[PDB]
Amino acid sequence: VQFRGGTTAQHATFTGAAREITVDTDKNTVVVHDGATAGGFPLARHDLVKTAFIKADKSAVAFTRTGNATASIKAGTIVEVNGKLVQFTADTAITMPALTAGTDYAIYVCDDGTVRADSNFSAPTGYTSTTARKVGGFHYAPGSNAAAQAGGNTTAQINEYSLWDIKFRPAALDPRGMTLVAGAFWADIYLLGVNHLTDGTSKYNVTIADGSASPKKSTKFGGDGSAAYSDGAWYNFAEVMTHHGKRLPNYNEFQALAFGTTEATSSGGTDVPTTGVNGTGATSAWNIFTSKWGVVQASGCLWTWGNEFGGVNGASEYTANTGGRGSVYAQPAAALFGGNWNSTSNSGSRAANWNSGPSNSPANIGARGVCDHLIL
Amino acid sequence: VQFRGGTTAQHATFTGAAREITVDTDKNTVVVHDGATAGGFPLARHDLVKTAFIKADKSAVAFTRTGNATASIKAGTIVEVNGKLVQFTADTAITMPALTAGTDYAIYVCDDGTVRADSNFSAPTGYTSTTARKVGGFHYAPGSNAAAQAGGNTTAQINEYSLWDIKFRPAALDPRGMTLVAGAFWADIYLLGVNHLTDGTSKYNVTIADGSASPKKSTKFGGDGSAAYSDGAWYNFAEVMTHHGKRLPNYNEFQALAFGTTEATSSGGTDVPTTGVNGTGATSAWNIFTSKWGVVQASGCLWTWGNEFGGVNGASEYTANTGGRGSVYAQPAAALFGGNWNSTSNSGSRAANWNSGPSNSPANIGARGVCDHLIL
Amino acid sequence: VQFRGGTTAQHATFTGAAREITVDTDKNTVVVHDGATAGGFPLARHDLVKTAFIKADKSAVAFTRTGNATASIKAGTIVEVNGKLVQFTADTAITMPALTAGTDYAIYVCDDGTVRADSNFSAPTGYTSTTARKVGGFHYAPGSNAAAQAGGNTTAQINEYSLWDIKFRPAALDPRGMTLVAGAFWADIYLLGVNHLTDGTSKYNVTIADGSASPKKSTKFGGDGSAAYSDGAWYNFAEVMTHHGKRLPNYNEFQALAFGTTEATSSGGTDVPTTGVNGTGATSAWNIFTSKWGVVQASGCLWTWGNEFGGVNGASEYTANTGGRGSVYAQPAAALFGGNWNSTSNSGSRAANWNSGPSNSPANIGARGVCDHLIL
Ligand SMILES: [Mg+2]
Ligand SMILES: [Mg+2]
Ligand SMILES: [Mg+2]
Ligand SMILES: [Mg+2]
Ligand SMILES: [Mg+2]
Repeated sequence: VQFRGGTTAQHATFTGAAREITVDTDKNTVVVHDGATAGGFPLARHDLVKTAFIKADKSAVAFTRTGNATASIKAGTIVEVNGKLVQFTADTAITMPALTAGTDYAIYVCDDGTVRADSNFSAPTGYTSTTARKVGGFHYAPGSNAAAQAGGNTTAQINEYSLWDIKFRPAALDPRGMTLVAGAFWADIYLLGVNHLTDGTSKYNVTIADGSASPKKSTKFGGDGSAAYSDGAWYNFAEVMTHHGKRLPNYNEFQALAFGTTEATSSGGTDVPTTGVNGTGATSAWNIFTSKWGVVQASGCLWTWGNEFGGVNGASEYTANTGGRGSVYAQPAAALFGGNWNSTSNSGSRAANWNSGPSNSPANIGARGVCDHLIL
Repeated sequence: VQFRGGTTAQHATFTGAAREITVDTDKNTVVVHDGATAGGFPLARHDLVKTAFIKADKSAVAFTRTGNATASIKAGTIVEVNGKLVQFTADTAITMPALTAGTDYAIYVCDDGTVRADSNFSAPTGYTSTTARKVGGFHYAPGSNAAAQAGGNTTAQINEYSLWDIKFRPAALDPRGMTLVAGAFWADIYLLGVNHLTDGTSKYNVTIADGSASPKKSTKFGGDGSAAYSDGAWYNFAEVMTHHGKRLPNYNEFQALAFGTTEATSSGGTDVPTTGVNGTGATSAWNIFTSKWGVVQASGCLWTWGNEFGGVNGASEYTANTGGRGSVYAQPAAALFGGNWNSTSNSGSRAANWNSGPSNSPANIGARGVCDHLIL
Repeated sequence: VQFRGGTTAQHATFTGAAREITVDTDKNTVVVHDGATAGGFPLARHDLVKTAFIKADKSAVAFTRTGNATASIKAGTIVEVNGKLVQFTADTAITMPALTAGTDYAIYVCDDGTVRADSNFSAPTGYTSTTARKVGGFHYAPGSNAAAQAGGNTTAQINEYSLWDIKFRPAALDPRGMTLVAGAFWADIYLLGVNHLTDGTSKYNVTIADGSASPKKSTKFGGDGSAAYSDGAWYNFAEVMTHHGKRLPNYNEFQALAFGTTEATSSGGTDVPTTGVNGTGATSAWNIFTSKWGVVQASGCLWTWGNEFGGVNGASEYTANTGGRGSVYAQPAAALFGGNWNSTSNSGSRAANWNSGPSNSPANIGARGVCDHLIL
């Protein structure tokens, strides 16, 4: 059985009968007629609404944490996947793999109507990237978010604030290892690691970048992937954040992201070499410094450079201290936030030092990334 | 009458005839065939294009102010509402309720084809949230925007710059009580009120938050909804803005949002207790300080804290003045913008004081919120 | 031949037979039935998916530079244009006009399946804005981007980083003359010109705005379109940037956008009057200062004002130096970045001077705009 048809040009001056259906052979679609409107009413092909992802609440993430190891996709969520229309009329549980402390997971809605998480960010086990659509993810932290203002524990669990979807997420290209602070912006859960090109900026249980362990040189700014910076200047850490679509925090962002940490308390000892791990000779465990949003080592471990200048100035003469990229005159300090392991009672969510010019490279300054919250 | 149909798998190898219409029984949609392409051309179900909202000009708001109390939705606006395609081929009047000075209104496109405003932000009177779709809103201000640089008047009217829609709006979750400054970013029409949890940050005829009338403690940072901060430090104002998805202005934003105010002039008297209302003993009326964008009390009434540091530093010694959240070293002032009622000829759209550390909490400093402009 | 049909209310209780197709006469669409679900499964009209623009990779631009004067639209790109569905299953060459050094081009997808560029931003030659849909563009630069840190050449060619599309672009309303820096944010290729209202902020071979040649007064802040500012204070440049949906760069942005320039080198001579052109008496050619991203005269030519305050303060005494818009107390310097033609070895991608208050207006300070990267 074939229906009445013709080109779009033939349809343009065609007022059919009421309830007549024809086929536009140029467009390969149906045109409905009403016996009055010339041209009729063409229907949409599926090609145009592929990649459709609709949520009932566009200003909230698509998933809900229901327990330490469990989560659900929300009701009224519709996801086009592999030509199919997969929807969830009620809250539906997400099928989890084995969960391992300090690991990021992707959530997929598959063409068979199921929803599931996986450590693989191309495709979940038993599927391909065609039959399973990556729609979001979360971080499975090594410890809880702070319930009050005394840090958290060492019980691994899903960080509820780390839940992102493809329309509710970090603006940074890579959303992994980040958490949403008070609904306003995202922060890296972990301090920047040396090997941030392969690991991303925010990873559990890696060597922390600082003035004595400089980060890998950005491949977007002359790095080859092996080379590191010679030191931990503000300039270098800032460059690394730009590489990853992030920036260093300002004071408003830092006090927000670090809230929940144990205030006026430092790690103690002689160093904090590693993210999410007790420091060298430390008197407080890493989890003492977990913020309400699951920011790990949020204060009292290492200063983070900040994206703000002020305080003590350098010399009022040109000083070539930018790694060979010009000189500075009356250069103000770049902000340092949080305090370090040796700061005793000066550390906190509002701890700030404005005595270091951006060229300084001590062992006790690293960096934490932040970025804008993106709704699509 | 029933049509030839099968599963998607049966359709995959099926190359029918030209102008053949079949039914995919898995997708419950029509598949047009051309007698050549295997699989055919599946058509889109309506579920995938619910929440459709299309504007002719995506880089501008969907509505136009046509007078003090009237507005239209723009031609070429298509709006899906409860199954129905509602479109406006010409500029169409919005049905208005009684308009009350200093009130925010929501605009709805209803399934009967009408468009109407209402002070209720769930549903207009005579409709529900299902038969009426909130697509935007505006602020009906207590006075005019400034036509030049001498403030405005006291004739209540729609603020054209306060018009927002669901794809042209403040990035902050709550778009109410904000105005678009020079197309670049949004600013709170009103200074922050004490009771901002219930009122939002920007509300007419409320008590202003300052150093001697601290804002309600953010419920995202340890507040219970009843208690206020112990004082009105920069820290607390910045936190309140973060809560609401906003920030304090920088100097570039402040001069823009305040342009149109009466420069080098202050409210006079002894206080400015209330938004959108004359100050206590004021020698200038409140409307003298309305900006071009309809920012009320934009200068010369109360300083706003700013999101920028510099100027005079605190001691080059660790100072525990952050409300118990660490110490600061060589802490630069946080900018103050605009001047207060007591600032005589120092006030204006570029008035700035950089002698106040963030720990200061005076009766003459409050806050005004800003946030990014969001196009979707 | 007419099909069974009725209103939407009649369709509500109607459960048809499997594979039945009726016509909703209110919606003028087809409803597929399955013999169980009441209401059936309505199909979408084409009206709801007009403006459809879909890319395989939504986190990258839709085009690829394939040579100095050639480019292609990417595989998997689907564009609605004038009723048609135009798709490119493989990388498809863009038809180019004559390309002229220092010119912006728009890319159009047309309703005959062709893709083409044109210097005209309303429609390409041989088409209208109805039969040709503007979906992006690029800058054809007067010389290459920097391959390393010695600037670029003077071979006119497409700047790969200046490629934008309608869903991958500067947040600023006008995306022309900008380039994407490290995937993170957009920068003006050229320093701000005097005639920025008609030219945009970023244009080749125009007079550069600075303290001795003030920019046109913004028409959003009291300008008539002919008058220039009384001087080139920070305030005026910041206002111009706000007008165009941009801002001055912070330190993190400046070091990123200028990377690739010839470091510790200045233009020399007595002046740099013009964008993309050798300075007056210059000892280094303009292209020596082209950055990796194709930012022209990125360092060593004129200082840019920055959107950050610190360093040397003005008097701790109210000073009326804001052009009649209030007074400032302890005003910190506004950052200057890059060095100017007379800065010898002090110039570079991290050159900074914090000794000029915002009220200063010398011949060697101009401005460069930046804005956020927008993905839709
Ligand atoms: Mg270390
Ligand atoms: Mg700043
Ligand atoms: Mg008060
Ligand atoms: Mg000049
Ligand atoms: Mg500063």
